[PDB]
Amino acid sequence: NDNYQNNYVVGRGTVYFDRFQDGTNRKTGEMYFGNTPEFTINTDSETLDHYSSDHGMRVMDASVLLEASQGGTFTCDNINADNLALWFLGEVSNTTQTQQTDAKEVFNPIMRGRYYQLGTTDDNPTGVRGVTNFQMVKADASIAISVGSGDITSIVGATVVNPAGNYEIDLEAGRIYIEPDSTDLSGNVQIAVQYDVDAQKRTLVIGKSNMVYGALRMISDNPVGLNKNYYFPKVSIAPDGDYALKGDDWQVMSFTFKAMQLNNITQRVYID
Amino acid sequence: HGMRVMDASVLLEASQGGTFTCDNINADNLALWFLGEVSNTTQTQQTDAKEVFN
Amino acid sequence: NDNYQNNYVVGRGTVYFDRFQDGTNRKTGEMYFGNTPEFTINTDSETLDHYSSDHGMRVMDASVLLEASQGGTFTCDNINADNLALWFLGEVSNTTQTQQTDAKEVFNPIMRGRYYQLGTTDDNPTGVRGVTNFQMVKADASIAISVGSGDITSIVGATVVNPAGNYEIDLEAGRIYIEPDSTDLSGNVQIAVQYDVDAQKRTLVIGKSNMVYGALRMISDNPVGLNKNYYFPKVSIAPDGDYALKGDDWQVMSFTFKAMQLNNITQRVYID
Amino acid sequence: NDNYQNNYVVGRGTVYFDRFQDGTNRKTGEMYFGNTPEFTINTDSETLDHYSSDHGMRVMDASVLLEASQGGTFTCDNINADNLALWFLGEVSNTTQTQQTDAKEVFN
Amino acid sequence: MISDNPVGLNKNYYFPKVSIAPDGDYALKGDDWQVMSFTFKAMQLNNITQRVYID
Amino acid sequence: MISDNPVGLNKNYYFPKVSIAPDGDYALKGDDWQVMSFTFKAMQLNNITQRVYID
Amino acid sequence: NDNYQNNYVVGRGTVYFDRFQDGTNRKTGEMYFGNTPEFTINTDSETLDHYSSD
Repeated sequence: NDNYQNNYVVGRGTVYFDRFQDGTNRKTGEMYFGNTPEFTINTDSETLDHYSSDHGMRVMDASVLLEASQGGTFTCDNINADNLALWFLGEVSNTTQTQQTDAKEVFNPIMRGRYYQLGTTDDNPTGVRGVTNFQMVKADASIAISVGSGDITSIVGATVVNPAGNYEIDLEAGRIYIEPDSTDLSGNVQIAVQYDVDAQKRTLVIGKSNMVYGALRMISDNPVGLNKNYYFPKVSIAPDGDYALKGDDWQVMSFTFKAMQLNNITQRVYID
Repeated sequence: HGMRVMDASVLLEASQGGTFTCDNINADNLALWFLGEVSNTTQTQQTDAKEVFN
Repeated sequence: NDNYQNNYVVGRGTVYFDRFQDGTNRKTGEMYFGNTPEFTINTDSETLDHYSSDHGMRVMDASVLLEASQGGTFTCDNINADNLALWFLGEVSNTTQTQQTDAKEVFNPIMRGRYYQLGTTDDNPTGVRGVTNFQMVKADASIAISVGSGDITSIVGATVVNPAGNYEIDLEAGRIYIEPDSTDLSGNVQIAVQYDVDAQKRTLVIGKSNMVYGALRMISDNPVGLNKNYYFPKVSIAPDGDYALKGDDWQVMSFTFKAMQLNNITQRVYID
Repeated sequence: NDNYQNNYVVGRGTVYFDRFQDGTNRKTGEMYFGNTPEFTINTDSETLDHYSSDHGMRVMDASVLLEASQGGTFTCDNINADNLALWFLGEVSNTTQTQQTDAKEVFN
Repeated sequence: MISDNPVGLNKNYYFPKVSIAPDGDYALKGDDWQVMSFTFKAMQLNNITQRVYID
Repeated sequence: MISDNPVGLNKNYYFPKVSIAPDGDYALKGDDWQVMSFTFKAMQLNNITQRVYID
Repeated sequence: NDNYQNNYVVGRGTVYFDRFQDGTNRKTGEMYFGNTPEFTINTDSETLDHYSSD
């Protein structure tokens, strides 16, 4: 016997991650998640045994371990554009928009009392932010309108719509709200518009569907225990659970992973 | 070599979806919840409408 | 943007129901349930999609809705003879009993300390209520007794039983309780009785097994919101859950339904 | 419309039971359980419908009720020799023992 | 979902094609206020535009 | 078979001569609802009109 | 290559039949069966080939 000294620990540490290039195993640089409120490591280990058939009832002659899937789940509270690329399995795209003038667009079916987004194209699919000079005219819905060139006040069947009591626009997002009580836009009426687009740098997170491989690392600085840090040479980050946007608590993103093996030499988990 | 060594893995599907509630109850949201359609009609002003309950 | 005004609502309203005649679709008149403490409408909607097999892994090319079963459950607190006909899947029977005299009945096996019901016939199967003049005699159980006519004090093997210390009768229900310590009725002893039946109108709820079709309607008068009322042209009322008779809370009857479709024109749900 | 009067109820009552003779349907006398603290009646009713196959997706053309099993559970607090015959599925036997002397027995 | 967050750097979501379906139950009478639980499932519009666009 | 398909571009079939024969069994009593399984075999009416016409 | 649009289908339809008079080929009027829960079309096609012997 002896007077023994245990190693109690409270876990506090940062979690790092570096993606691999697509279809290869080259690093790209470890990113910083943020404050991860939990970081668990679980193991599902099924076995396989053989009960002997020479004496006794169900005597275990030999057993062996089939698999031991090293994995775990974690959440994170820092929400930037970079972690949403991992949760939505997508990629950050830092683009701009072209400063164009006289951008013309048609809305053929119209119910009044409905929002409308200006400029849903293939270049900027989520919309156009920044509108300088807005003008629109109305027409009957049974007439097909060709706005291939020229102004819209000069085309046939056009009637200029007053800006008061008929619609309402904000210029920081380019959103048209047709009024629910607008006598000029009642009936079966279509609308052709024009607007001017500014130029600013904007960020999209285009959420495709591909599994993201990479290495995981938790450097820990424990406040009461002898600290130690973990390293996973290859995991596969997948989204887990739900991502509740609105509520009372603060928004967390629950992740999960599954530690694979990089090659025939380097193994799955390295505790330093 | 080995017992259950993961040589390669891949993602079959990733179903992006979600649920939400709403508290504003008008005639327009009930068309979405009941999978139906709003019908704004009238009734004909008729007189001497006769009906039997057997 | 705008200053928007929501439509908040607290639901309070009455629930109506009219049965159909058996094997047809004719109405009979909407009954009033009572205060229904809850009335829910749920929808189980399974879908069917087809993942594309030309590019990508599990890309949804097209999806469609197989079924959308409009249905719901509700409870009710008003317990009369009319709602028990719906919960027990039966039918209210408003009958009478025939005012007869000298009604004679035999009880061949007798354990003492047991209740006995007078007049379990095919006309009034639950019993006979209202007894005027009760007399009974005892005999040995090995002797078959024929009480086809005449009084019972004059038949063979008869011994008149004293009313004190041997049995006990209430006349409002016609129930015989043989005393647990009665020396006159100990052993293997049978009993033949006589009694007189009064005449009063009585109500039974004969609980058969048939599905009850009908239309459902909830006219609502909401105390804080813009009210609106529902109408189901054909549902099928079925009993749901349990009906706890004794306890602390007040007795509720949980129902359920499943909105069918009346014909090829009228659909399943009409919100006004 | 009207001023309606509901029928609210708190359930308190006694529960009676009379056995049948074995293999027959003859009564024997209703016994008294005691204070039964609960007495519920539940119904498990599965149905059978036929979705039409001429127009639409899963349009209920006709439905019908297969079974409606009327049943229930209850407890009881009075424990005598008579209710234990029902719970243990047995039978009360009121016997005696023979007054004998010099009863000899071995425990090996 | 255009969001105007009271404490964080706000951002808005866009789904090019979903399929709104009713979910859960719609309790009419009770104590709390009536809510309608919906659900959706983000499909893909064509071979170019993908399922989710965070701006 | 005139078809009115709920999700696809509908089309209808026409067989100028078949021979209806009973097939399988016709279970009278049971749990499911009684169905009658038929079968046929598309013959040819003459030397001009063929066996199957999809419109 | 292109952005192709398939033709997916769920089959729902009615099945009609008109008898012939006995020993002839004259029509008599198409009857309505009812809801037919399935309607399959199968083809048994045996072939005949000749393996070369040169």
